[PDB]
Amino acid sequence: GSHMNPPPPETSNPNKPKRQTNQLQYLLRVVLKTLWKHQFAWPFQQPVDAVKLNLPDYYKIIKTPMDMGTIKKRLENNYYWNAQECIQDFNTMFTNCYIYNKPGDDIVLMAEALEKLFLQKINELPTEE
Repeated sequence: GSHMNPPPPETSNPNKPKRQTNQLQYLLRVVLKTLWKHQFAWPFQQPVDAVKLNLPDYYKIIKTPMDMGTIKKRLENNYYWNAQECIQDFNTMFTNCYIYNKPGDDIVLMAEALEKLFLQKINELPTEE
């Protein structure tokens, strides 16, 4: 873990109130599960390692990083209070990709495939009970 990469997003903080909701359970069991196993998931399964990729400007451009490895930790370690927080994390991850990369770059096509799946699943996010 290089000093030239930022610290990853917070995934543990006892002072932040936590809750299980049926919607968060769906995000873990249906949404994350579906996206994680996708053929195009691998660039998104951990924070962008700008040193290893030789992208020294990455964290100059992307000031709100997010990735599915972080989201998986947040879901598995009950970090969230509600589904909107987690949906926002997914949307941040996609937008980072679209902002940093050229349209039509392979990673953008990969992100777009995952986002299409994401949208289908979120359209079916259950009513909160």
